[PDB]
Amino acid sequence: AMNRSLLYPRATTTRRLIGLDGMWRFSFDPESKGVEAGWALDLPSSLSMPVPASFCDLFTDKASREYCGDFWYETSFFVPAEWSGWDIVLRFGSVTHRARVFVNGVEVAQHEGGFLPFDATVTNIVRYNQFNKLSVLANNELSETMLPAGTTCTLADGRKIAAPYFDFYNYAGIHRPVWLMALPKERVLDYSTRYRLTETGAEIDYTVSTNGPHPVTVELYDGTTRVAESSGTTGTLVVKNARLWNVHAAYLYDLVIRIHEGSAVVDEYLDRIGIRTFEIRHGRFLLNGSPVYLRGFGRHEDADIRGRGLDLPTVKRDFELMKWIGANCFRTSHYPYAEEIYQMADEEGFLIIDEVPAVGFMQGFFEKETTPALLKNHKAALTDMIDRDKNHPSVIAWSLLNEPQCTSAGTEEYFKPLFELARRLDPQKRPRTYTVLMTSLPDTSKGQRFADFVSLNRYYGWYVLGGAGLADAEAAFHHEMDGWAKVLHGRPLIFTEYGTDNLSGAHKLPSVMWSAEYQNEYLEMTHAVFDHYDFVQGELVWNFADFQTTEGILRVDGNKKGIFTRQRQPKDAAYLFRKRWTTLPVDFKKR
Amino acid sequence: RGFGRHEDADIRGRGLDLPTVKRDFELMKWIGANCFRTSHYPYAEEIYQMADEEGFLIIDEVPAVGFMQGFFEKETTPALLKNHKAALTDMIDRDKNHPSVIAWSLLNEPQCTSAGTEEYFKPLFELARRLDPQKRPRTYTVLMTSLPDTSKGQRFADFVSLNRYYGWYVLGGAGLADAEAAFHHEMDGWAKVLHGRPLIFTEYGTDNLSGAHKLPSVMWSAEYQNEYLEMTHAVFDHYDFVQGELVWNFADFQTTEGILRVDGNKKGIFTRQRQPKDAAYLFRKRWTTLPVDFKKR
Amino acid sequence: AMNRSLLYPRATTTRRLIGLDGMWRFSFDPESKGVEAGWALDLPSSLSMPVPASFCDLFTDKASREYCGDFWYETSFFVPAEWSGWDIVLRFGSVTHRARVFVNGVEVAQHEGGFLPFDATVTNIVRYNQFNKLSVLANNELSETMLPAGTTCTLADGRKIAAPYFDFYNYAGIHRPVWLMALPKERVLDYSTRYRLTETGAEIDYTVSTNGPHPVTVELYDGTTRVAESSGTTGTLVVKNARLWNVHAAYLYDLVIRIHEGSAVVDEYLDRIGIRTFEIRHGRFLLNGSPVYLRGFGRHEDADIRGRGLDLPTVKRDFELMKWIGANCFRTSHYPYAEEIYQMADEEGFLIIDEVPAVGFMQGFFEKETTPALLKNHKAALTDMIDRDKNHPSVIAWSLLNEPQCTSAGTEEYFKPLFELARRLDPQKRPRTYTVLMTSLPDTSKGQRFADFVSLNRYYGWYVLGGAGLADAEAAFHHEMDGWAKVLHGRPLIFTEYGTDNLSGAHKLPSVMWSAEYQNEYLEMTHAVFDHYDFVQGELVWNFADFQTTEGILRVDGNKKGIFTRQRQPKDAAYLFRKRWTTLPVDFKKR
Ligand SMILES: [Mg+2]
Ligand SMILES: [Mg+2]
Ligand SMILES: [Mg+2]
Ligand SMILES: [Mg+2]
Repeated sequence: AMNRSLLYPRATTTRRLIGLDGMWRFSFDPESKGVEAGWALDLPSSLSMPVPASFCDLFTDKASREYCGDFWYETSFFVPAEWSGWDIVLRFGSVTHRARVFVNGVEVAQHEGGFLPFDATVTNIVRYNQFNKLSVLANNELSETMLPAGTTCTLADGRKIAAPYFDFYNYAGIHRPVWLMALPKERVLDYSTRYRLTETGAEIDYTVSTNGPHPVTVELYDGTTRVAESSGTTGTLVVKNARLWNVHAAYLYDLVIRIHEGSAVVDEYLDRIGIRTFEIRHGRFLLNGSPVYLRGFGRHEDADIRGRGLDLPTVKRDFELMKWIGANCFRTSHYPYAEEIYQMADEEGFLIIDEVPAVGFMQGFFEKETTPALLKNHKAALTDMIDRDKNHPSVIAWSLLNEPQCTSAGTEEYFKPLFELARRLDPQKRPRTYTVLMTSLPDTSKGQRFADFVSLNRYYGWYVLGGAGLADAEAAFHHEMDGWAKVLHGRPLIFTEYGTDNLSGAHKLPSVMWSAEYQNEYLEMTHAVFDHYDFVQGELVWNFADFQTTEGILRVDGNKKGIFTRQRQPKDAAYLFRKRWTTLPVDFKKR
Repeated sequence: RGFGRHEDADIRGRGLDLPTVKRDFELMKWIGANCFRTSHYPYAEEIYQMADEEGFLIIDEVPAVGFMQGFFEKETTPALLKNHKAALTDMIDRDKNHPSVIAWSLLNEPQCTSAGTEEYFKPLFELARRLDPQKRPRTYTVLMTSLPDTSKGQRFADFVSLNRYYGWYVLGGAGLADAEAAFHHEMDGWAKVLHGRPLIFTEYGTDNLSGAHKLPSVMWSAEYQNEYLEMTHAVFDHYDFVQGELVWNFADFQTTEGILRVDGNKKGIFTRQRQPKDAAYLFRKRWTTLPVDFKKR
Repeated sequence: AMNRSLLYPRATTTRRLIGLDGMWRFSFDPESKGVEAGWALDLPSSLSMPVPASFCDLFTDKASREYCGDFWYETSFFVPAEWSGWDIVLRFGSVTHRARVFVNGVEVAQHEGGFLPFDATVTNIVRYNQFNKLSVLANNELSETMLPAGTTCTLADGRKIAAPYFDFYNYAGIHRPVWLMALPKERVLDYSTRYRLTETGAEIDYTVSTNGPHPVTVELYDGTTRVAESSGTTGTLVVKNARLWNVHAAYLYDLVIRIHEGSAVVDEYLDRIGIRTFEIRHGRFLLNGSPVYLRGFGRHEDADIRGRGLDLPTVKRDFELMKWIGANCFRTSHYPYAEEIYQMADEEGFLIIDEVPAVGFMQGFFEKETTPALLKNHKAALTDMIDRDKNHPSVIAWSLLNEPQCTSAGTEEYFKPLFELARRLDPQKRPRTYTVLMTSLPDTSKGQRFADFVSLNRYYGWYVLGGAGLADAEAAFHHEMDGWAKVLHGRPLIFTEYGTDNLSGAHKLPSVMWSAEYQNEYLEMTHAVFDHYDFVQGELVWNFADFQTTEGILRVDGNKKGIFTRQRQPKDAAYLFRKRWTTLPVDFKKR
């Protein structure tokens, strides 16, 4: 509340850190009776459930996989006697979609939104040198006032079912690491950085926010050598001969933030930062003053068995694959990802477009009576995403919506405060975008004028004019691009989705839609369109890997537009992209 | 019990291939089928000759498919009817002496709610009666949008043939029990309009790829297909007037390109290379267990 | 050393516990220069590596996947000031295959064997309220004196390659959770339990081993109710109306072991135990005095991406699948598994045959000059496995070797002390077995007479007499079984391997080897043989899931005898087993 902080939890001189991941207890609550019946004190019946994971794909029955409603997680944690006098705080990386947290039966936090972190202060609720009960009442129902948007339906037997307005499966559960922290009562809550390159090195302007009056120092280490230091909650770190963070050539420095009372250290926060500038100038993405042509993926937090659960082996493999294929960029479609993925991007020198879960916004959608409530949740998600992610060198842009009905009346009243908030929140003033639906054209989109660069999701040759008529698709595509050329007025345009479903091993000569041949033919046509226009400055293909969707006749066990399989092996299209992306120079498409 | 078929195989399109024909009959004997429909066109004579020798029942179908203002109000309808009459005449003249041929299907999924349906159907069903010395029963297959109370064509049929996809095209997915209740709802309507006539199913099924397994099921998996078939057959088995099940389709076959078609149609009980999918074992156990005179009336 | 303890690490009244899993640093050391060059103080170059995982399948290049030799893991851990006076101990669930551990550059532990835990005491090496460097020098080379056995070879360019004598891939790395512990200097090191059923309940005879003189109490809780208590390092817990642990009907009690100095608690250990008896009598496996026909799997610690890394979501899914299919039993082929898998078996009521990595033992193998060294490592592994696992209610038997060349001269001299050790180590005197190679026949096996029950790995109809001649395989199989009937003398026999490689979706009518049809035909024939003989008391099929092997023309991307795919979905054979295993009564095969 007053001590809100989205800093990644750290063990430091002054902070203790204990992970609570593991096997928890779990119970569905179909009659929504748990609070009144006393389930926060003990679950009457339960089953074992690993945390972090989505719960859905662990079961063998469909009613549990598709369960929609209230469900409970429960575990126990020990608070050492020697933590007395510290603040005792629980961190949830995320709980999907909303959560009420109880410790020893007393409610200590509430959170809305399934993809961003929140804390629960339990200093005066825990018993010291004893075990404590942690109960989480979570809910995964969908509505038109949340991110992501959808509805729920009732089946014949009375079970609730989720009905998303979005393509991906409604995975819920506790997807990210949970932490038990001991923190000084006076502590760092936040910090910000801005970067500037100079003739002899670089400068970092910083702020630090603490919840108290005691002085702050900030130091920057390159290994064991201190390269900069500064007193005060605001200041500048001067880094002579700064080693800059670059695409596929990351360099990170160690940041030490301390609060002092006299000669004692009252709090210490530790992080790693990269020295880099990023901005649009002259219709180009400039990284450290040099243009970068973006190439990479829309992704998902999705894998076999675990749903959206964080899995560091999968994360490592995914980066090894993105390095192998020559990607330099990905978008966090369609929700902020676990912090650990950005940390790895920070180390591997990957560029991230950070996206809030504003997907499914499709009378027009923005005329609904419920729009003010939706906007409130959208602003909160945006605020939390930018506060959590603003110091990652990898994060270079914000995507504020995915495929909204931006031809709807009321679009401008909705977009204007959102894009203003994104400008205000970001000390680095990184470019803002949103991805454009196929039904929003250059001349009808009410939202495109707000974007600092335009992001298109286009499927000319799949959803539109697919099949034997690939050349009709190409001409329709060129037709629309001529429109975008007229409305862009210098702005870069990138593609954030395109591709075709194709199964590993489906070969046909000549091609049919769903075959490897068709995908390769579609990609070659699509890239020829891209390459025709000087303003196209990035291609992010849909999707890095096959991922799970709701059931439907259009979805052959989920979405099959992966460049890799869900098991993280290449499909034939991975070799097309590898040759292209490693052949295109980093500054492809002079403007 | 049996199949809607196609004259379709790898490489040759609809070309006649006696080895494929022999294999297909060996498969239909193995699975316990006794019947198939020549969807959606008369087949090569050699297939009827083999049915004659293997003791299979054939519903013989003219290529009156794609008839979907209403379709039967078009100015071009008189010309269409002329070609339809000629095809019907030639089909019945060619096939009338096959012992295997026991029924005529005059249209596949026409828009039989269209105005002008009766003016179109009446002379066709009369011609089929006149042409056949054996006066074998006449049918046509009913589109999913033609309901017991709205179909203008069903009253002409000697037995009703339904193409139904409750749980695939309509109410598919986690909601399989909603599909079952909607299906029972429509069947209660058919019970009211049939007036003693047999009803058979001439299409039903789900696309599923060989080897796609998932627990619990998703549409396109072997599990889903088996779950859908068990639900569907429980509906069939509930009604004394359901006197036949011909599933779609004997084998995976080629369609035009589209996002809905994973290299053609994948509702085959066998692959296009003529090997069983998991559903072939469900049908084999069922069809060889049901007595020949199942469903006393 | 003197404080050796294989107890699972626990947070208690007196013990602190901090997990160290996460992203570590990692470096190959192909020239084996790291110790002399100072890598324990810092790795000169490194890459990020998730722990726990095998390292091999994260990379995109084969030289790294197949790397054989020395490799380094490195991380940092913080020791709080307020841990001063506690013992500071690192626990490694496992390091594969051997490890040298350094803290702040000083060597603090050495361990041989890749599948069992070890500790490193670092009390006097760490800096307090500071960060500390943890470096692990690991090695994955194979030899004929280790478990599992193999050799290494040198390729043309000089790279070492592993050449296993075993089928499974030589996954190495840090496969299991790593822990930082604060423990009282006087503490529980071990405890043992034996169970006895009475007319009014049950009795548990216990021992407790501490490294000091202060008194011990032991308590047993059912929820918040204490149901038994006892003073002394030996004693009996009397549990009136004991709720017994049963197959698919587990019941666990909470065990509290405390050391006291006066009225202060100096140490507390916490565990969960199940009250059950298990023994062979009258040629039957008796669980709580009732016979159980064993059905289930040989398994592997194997999954996509992570190699043998522990993954609790995969573990949960695997148990959900084993419950769905009707299994009641599995063998930990071919090495002890992560403790967490036994803990889940304890909760789901599954029976485990616990197996030491004595695989690849195939002049005869037991005439080699190196046999005394091999036996030494085998005894150590056996000792550690039984000490680690003896208190799991799920663990009901010990498998001492997998497919040794037990026709070799010297077999008896090797087997006799091993089976004697297994008897001595186990307070519960659970039955001992080993799995019999296909070339070891009833009349030629020198080892079978040592087994309390015989375990056969048989492939009649796959490796031997496969194809159109399935009926020749059946008669050869009956022929050998008539031999086993003559040598068993009342002992149960179980099958611990059988099956055929078959790809998901490979259908052929009529069957060919590798098709679903063939697998079903082979299983039906095989089970008809099983069902013919009253002494066959268990079937554990090979294998639960497709798993990775070394490359070869016989291995279509690993081993394809899985009843489930590697992604944990059923193949057609899963439905055959589900119908059979849920139809057979629990006490099938009266004797
Ligand atoms: Mg999506
Ligand atoms: Mg400082
Ligand atoms: Mg093996
Ligand atoms: Mg006690």
